Parts: sequence; structure tokens; C-alpha cells
Amino acid sequence: MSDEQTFIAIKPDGVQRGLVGPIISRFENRGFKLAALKLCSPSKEHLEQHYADLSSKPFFPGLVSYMLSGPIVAMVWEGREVVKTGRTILGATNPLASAPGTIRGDFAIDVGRNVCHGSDSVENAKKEIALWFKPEELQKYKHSQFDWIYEK
Amino acid sequence: SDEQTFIAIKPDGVQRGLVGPIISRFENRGFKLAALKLCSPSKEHLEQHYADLSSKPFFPGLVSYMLSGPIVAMVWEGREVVKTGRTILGATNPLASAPGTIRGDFAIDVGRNVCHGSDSVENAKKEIALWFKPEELQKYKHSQFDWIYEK
Amino acid sequence: SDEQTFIAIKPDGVQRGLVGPIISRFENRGFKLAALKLCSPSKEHLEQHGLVSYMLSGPIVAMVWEGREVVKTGRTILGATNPLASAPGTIRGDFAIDVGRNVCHGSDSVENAKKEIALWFKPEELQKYKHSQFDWIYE
Amino acid sequence: MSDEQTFIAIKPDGVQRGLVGPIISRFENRGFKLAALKLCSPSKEHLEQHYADLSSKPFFPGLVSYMLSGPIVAMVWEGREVVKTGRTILGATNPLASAPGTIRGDFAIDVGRNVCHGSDSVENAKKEIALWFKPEELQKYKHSQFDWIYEK
Amino acid sequence: SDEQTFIAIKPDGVQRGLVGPIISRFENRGFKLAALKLCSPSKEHLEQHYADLSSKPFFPGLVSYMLSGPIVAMVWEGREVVKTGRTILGATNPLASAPGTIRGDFAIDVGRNVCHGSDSVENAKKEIALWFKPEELQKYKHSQFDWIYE
Amino acid sequence: MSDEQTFIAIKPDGVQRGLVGPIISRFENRGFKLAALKLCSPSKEHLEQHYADLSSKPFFPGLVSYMLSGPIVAMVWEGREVVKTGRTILGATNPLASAPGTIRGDFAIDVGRNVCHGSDSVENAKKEIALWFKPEELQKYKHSQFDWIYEK
Repeated sequence: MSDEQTFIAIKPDGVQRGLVGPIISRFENRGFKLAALKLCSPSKEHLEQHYADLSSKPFFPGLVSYMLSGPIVAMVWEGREVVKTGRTILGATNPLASAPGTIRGDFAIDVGRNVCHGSDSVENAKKEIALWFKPEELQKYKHSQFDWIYEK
Repeated sequence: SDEQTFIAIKPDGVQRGLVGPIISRFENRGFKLAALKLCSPSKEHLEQHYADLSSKPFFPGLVSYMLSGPIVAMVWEGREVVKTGRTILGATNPLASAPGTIRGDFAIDVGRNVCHGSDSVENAKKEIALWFKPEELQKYKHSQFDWIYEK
Repeated sequence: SDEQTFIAIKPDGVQRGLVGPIISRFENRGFKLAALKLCSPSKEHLEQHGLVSYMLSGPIVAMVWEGREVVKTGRTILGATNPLASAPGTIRGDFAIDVGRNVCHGSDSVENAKKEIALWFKPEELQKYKHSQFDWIYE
Repeated sequence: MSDEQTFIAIKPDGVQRGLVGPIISRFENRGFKLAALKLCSPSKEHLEQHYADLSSKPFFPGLVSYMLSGPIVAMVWEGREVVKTGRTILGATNPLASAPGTIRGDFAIDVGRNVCHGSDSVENAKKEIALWFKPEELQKYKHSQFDWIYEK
Repeated sequence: SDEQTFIAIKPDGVQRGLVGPIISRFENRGFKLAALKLCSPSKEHLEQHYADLSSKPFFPGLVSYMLSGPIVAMVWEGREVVKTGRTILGATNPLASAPGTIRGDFAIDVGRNVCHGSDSVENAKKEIALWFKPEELQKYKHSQFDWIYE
Repeated sequence: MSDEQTFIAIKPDGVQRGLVGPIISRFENRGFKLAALKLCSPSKEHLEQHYADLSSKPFFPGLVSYMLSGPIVAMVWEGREVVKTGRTILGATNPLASAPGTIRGDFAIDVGRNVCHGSDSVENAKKEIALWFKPEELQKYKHSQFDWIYEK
């Protein structure tokens, strides 16, 4: 289905290195629809809930602490199989294992500075979308190019 | 420098897939993104925003077109950023705009001029207050501040 | 080599403003533009070649590209027939989502290319010139 | 007024230097509609009639032989004020008088290798379109983004 | 033709990752890259480069900022490249530069204007000899010369 | 470790096809530091010692003579795993085997015209760097965004 959504966050290093526009354009150019966008500085408790599936692991306080270093750009992109295609566009979580042409493959090196966060799954996406955005922040509109992007 | 300006990508800018390129122009120039959101403001909100045009005849047409899709509201910060933003955006009429500005590269009709930008410092302050709660403004130091600015 | 392939930008590619970027990827790689035209083919010019209902919904850009292994490399530049299976960095990997809106078509073989080329172009449309950078592109 | 047309040609130097894609992109990105497109090699008599208003100028014989030195991308672009806007996108006839961000300001040096031709008026544009294209080559269609490009 | 100019990417331009893009603007225009290096000139080298500004009160601050990080020095060759090199860079004060120019695209403060360009054919001759040895100046025919020039 | 180094050279076809800018951009954008850069025209004996392990093999006198046909942009790039990541950025030695998004898969066709040289290992990089560059041409400075690029 074409209304599938996914959560993308530009991490503090993505913002600080000036990669907002480029990252947005990779999703814009692919035909996905921008459903929500905001520059925010989430609470530690917010970030702890975001990564709660990693709360047991040793790098957790450092991950959360890193992610407070400055504002994050939170986005929802909408389209058919966008979560999986989002993951493909971002590249592998480890940038050194990413293909050139992907975001991390073009712009990143270290797993701890991998510029972007993408949902692992439709399941996680709905979870992460709900955490970072109120329903009113999700924009309901039809893509002007819908019928040229999708056949069904 | 701490000067701020208000840039909105209009519904045509969003629907024509220009959010990324518009943001890039400002990032590349050295300006700092202080606030960003995709919103769908109310009719009254856009009438407040365009109050200086309440008496004119295109005001109802303008307000309704601004109602026709999501808008990207942004605050950019830097020295002389409100005058320099107006230069990056180009002349209000895209056919009077130079190539290499946003409207010079992307727009044709003044009623589809893809971006809104504040016309003065004072008006930028009013528009930032109108579109953003103060907690939506982000306070951080740009990683390259001393490479961008001498003072 | 003067091997040729046939690349078409489908009407979704044209209507989505992808003519420029698609041409640049073949240009930057070192292939030679041998033929180019915006056309709206017949429904019969297309059955020797929702699918056909939409192959008529807009103009098509028809192209011949000349260079060594251009038919196999052309498929590589275009990417997998289904965009959701194609890599970022390919045309469909950067720009498309659905197979039925996969932006462009290219020949599947060197002999299908010759046949597709003779079908879309008259021999006078095929240009014969020497790429200005030929000797820097090939040995 | 929304369907004014103009004639843009990529000269043989533009073609040989790999500027076909980038030139077509400036017009595309601005919102103009590609109405006709072809790679062709016009005869000498063609080029002399195309440049008929400068047959008396000293450069005319070199102009024509250069215009014969390789294939040309001929195009028709359609939109409001497209002939005048297209002149501005192209930039001054002499590239050294041309602002960066125009085609000639970004890509050319010599007035005699200025990469592009564009018509100098609406009426002149109609004459050139009729000269280089048959009616059947001009595509008629609505641009998928018409209502976001124009208010009419 | 074959007139030469001196262009330098200042430390801010190098440190903000603008070396690729600046080079592309000259490359795309048709000018020929005659010489190129990333270097760190001495205080004395930089004071001589800016000699005609010993008088002014910003001179010592200028010199030290030009020492704050490596510099990419270049020679570009082509017809009127000195003047055209100046149009490409834009007004020395970026806020006076037009979008489309390097300073109008990338820069804000005149003290952080990412690029130096010779103000003159004569001064370009000086600056080129100052920054490069003869062995570093490459002489070769641009592969596209006849398509770039009449 | 983040001060690893690799040797990358833009071959004469690369320089002559106007790829100096785009190539440097690929590495800049990834977050690697440019440590040395020079346009040079090496001697034949210099180039012979560069390929000394292919002195016998038949490629040599043709490979050497082609590497002499025009000037070369020598570079050193610095970063974590930069020698292996540089090879990934360049693409396969045969451009027809490299994926789009790499340098050779975007710009090249012939293996004897693959626009770019990159060392095959950390050790060969050290050797190749010492061969092409004088120690004082290696610049020692801290990347302005080192802490946003690396978690070290």
C-alpha cells in the first residue's frame, strides 16, 4: 500500500554538517511524500524511550548523551514500501559497510556519527512516528505527482 | 551574529519537491537553521501573517492558495540574514529574478513564487513570533561558526 | 566501440522533470548521444515494441547511446526493472518506486537494441560524429 | 500567455562538451515544459536561413561552419514569458558579460563558442520553431504540475 | 587565451569542504587548471602576498587568519581568466556578491570570504611566481580547447 | 584509527575530462580530510617505481606512457579506514564492473581509462605517499568537524 509511512531523523551530526537539504532531497527525488518535518531538541527521557529497545546494552547512556548534543530533524516520509526503501537509501547502519550512493555511504564514516536514523520496520516506524509527532503534525495531503509515481 | 529571518516554503514549493534544494541554499551559505516545521496553518493564521494586505484585492486569493497545501516554516539565523535571505530568494516576481536565486531557478509566476521571506528585521521578528512558539526555536552554536564569521 | 543501445524516458520520467538528470548520467559516464527525440508514438508503433494506456499518457524521449558495452552498462545505469529492487545511484534507484512507473526503458540485449532503434528512428536521425573526448574515454 | 513557446538550441560545442543534460535541467527546474526535442544535423542552407539577419556581418561565415561542426540539440520550451525568461537563463551573447548562474555564465568563455542559441523575441521564436520543427514534432500535453507553476 | 590567474581557497574554504565545488566552477567554465597544491605558506610568504596592504590596520589579523589552516593555491588558464575569475568569485564582501558566485553561494563575512583572486593580470603574474616554482606550472593543451575557443 | 592515509591520484583522462572537482567532492563529502594535493607531471622513472610490481607484466610500457600523456592530481586522504573506503569510493578497477555511485561507475568505461588510481593497501599507501609527496607537503591540521565525523 501507498500510504505506508516511515520515520527518519537527521542526527545532530547530520544537522551540524549541513546535510539537511541533501537528505531531504534524496527522499523527495525518489517520489516519497513529506508527511511531517520538525527541528527539535528532545528530552533525555524522550531519547531514552526512543532507544528503549537498547536500554540494556552498554553503549546506551553514551548514545543518548550523544543525541542531546544539538537539535535533530524529525521526518515522516510516506509511500509504498518506504520503510524498506528508506533503509536502502540510508545505507547500512555502519557507514563503512554502506554503498556509495546511499546517505551514509556518501557522507558518513563512524557508526556513532552516522548522520541519520531510520526505522527498522513498519512496526518500529509506527512506534517512532507516534513518539516524535502529534497526529496534528502529520499532514494529510495528496502528492501532486501521485498518479505519475504510482500505478495503483 | 544573532539576526533571524522567517522563510516559508509555500505550498507550490513543497508540492514541487523543492524543500531540499531551498534548505541547501541556506545551509551552504553559512546560515544556521534555528527552526523548521511542516505545518498546515489555519485561515486566520494566514490572515494575521498577511495583515499588511488585508485591504488589497488579491488578499482572499492569496490566503486560499496558501491554504491549498502544507507549508514549510523555517527560521534561519546569521549576520544580515534577513537582507541576505531576500537576495537568495530573489525578486518577489520570479520573472524579475536572476538565475542562481531560488525564484530565479525554480519559479515563473508571482502567485507561485515558491517561497515567502520577511521583508525587514522587525517584520521577521513578528513573523517568527507568529509561526513558532519560543520552544521551537533551537539554541545551538554552529559547528563552523569561527570559519563562517570573523567576529 | 560503436555499439548502440536504445534508452527511452517514459512519460512519468518526462512529466516528473527527469529528462535532464537521466541524460546527464549517460553523458557523464562517457557514452555518446547518437539520437534524441521527444515523441508521442502510435499505439501500433508500440505493439511491435494499464501499461499501454499509460505509455500514451504523455511524450516519450527516445535516445540512442553509443559506446563500448553500452547495452549492458545502460541496464546497469538504469537499474533493476523494479525500482524497489534497484540500488541508490541508479536512475530508478534514485527516482522511481513502482515498476509500472519505472521512469525509463532500455533494450535488454544488443540485437534487441538494433531492432528497437530501427523501429523508433529513421537512419537519418542517427547522428555520426566522433566524441570529442573519445581518446580520453577509450584506449 | 501560459503557452508562449521559445526555441533553444544547444550548439555543437554544448553537445560535444556534455552539457545536454545540465542545460535541459535549468529549463525543467524553472517550470518550463519541453514541447519539442531532437538531436539533428541541419544543412548549411538551413543554418544560413536560421541566421539570415546576420548574413551581412563579418562573423557570419565562421558562425555557420562552426554550427556545422557537429550535431545540435534543438528544443522548444513552453511557458509564460518563456522567450524572455529563456534569454535570461541563457545569459548575455558574450559569456564574459554573463552572470554566473546563467548557462553561458557557468559554462562558456567565447562569444563564438557560447554553447547555446535562444530566440530574441516571441515573433522571432515562432519563426525559428517553424523553421526547425514540423508541426508533428511539437508535443501537445498538459504539464503535470501546471496548477502549482501558474496561477493563470 | 592562455592568460593566467591566481586563485586560492582560503583556510575557511578548505575547512568547510568547499575545495571540490570551487574547482568545479572553474573547470565547468572551460578554464584550464595550470597549477594546484594544498600548502601552508610562511608568515613571510603571506605578508609578501598581501604586501600592498601593510599600511592598513587589518593586515596583521589578515595574515594570522591566513595561517590558521592549509590553503589550496591554484593557477587557472584561459582567455580573460583574470577578470572572469573575479566575476566567478563575486564581490570581495560576500553580502555584495550575487547568488551564482562563489562568495554569493558560500560565504557571509568579508573576513571569511573563502577565496582569494588576483585583482589584475599584472598582479596575477606576481602572485603566480610567488606561490609556485616553474616546475609546478603545467603546460599542456586542454583536451577541449577547440570547442571552448573560436 | 582516524589518522590512516591513502594515496589517490586522478589519472590524465580524469584531469582532462574535467573530473577534478567532482572527484575531490566525493571524498570531502564523506568526511575524509585532504592531507596533500598537487597537480604534477611525473617523470617516467617516477611512474615506473610507482608501478614497480608490474614492471615485468605486459601492461607496463603502455600503462606508463599513458600516465605520461597529461598532468596528474596526486592526493592523500585521511580518515578511519580511508584506504579501504577509498577503494570502495573509486569502484572496481574495471569501470564496467563498478556500481553507479562510485567514481568509475559514474564516470568511466575502459579499464585503461579508469580516471583514478588508489593504493591497494595501508602498506602500499604509505609507500606510495612517500614516493609522490615530500614530507612537508603532507599537511598536519585538525579537521574543523572531526568530533562530528568521528566518535574516536
